[PDB]
Amino acid sequence: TERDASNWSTDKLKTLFLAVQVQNEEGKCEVTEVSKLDGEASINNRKGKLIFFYEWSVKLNWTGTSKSGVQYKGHVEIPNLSDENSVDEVEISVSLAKDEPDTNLVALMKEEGVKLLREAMGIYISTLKTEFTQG
Repeated sequence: TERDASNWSTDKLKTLFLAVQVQNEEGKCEVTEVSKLDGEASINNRKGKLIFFYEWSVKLNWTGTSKSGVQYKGHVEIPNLSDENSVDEVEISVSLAKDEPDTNLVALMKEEGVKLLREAMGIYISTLKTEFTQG
């Protein structure tokens, strides 16, 4: 039973989450605050037996402006989903534009925002495992 570097993740995932970038006012995005994956993450033996099964949920929020001239702050929350799979293909609770006239934007955020989270897998998998098994 090996532990996963959880502290390494929050630090990056949270920041990376506060790193949500914006594009055109037509399809822009801006982070407003990130909680962090709260729960228990764990990896199996390392040195070639290293696998990533985590059980935690993260809660964050964002803000995006639409060419329409409206700002909207949606919700993004992924429950106890394990990164044993693609973070992006994971189950995320997205709630943006549904209340505002961005609609088209939330879609892009689907390929950019939840995608950015794809990057979260980039560090979680790389930073944690590369460090734990030390390569």
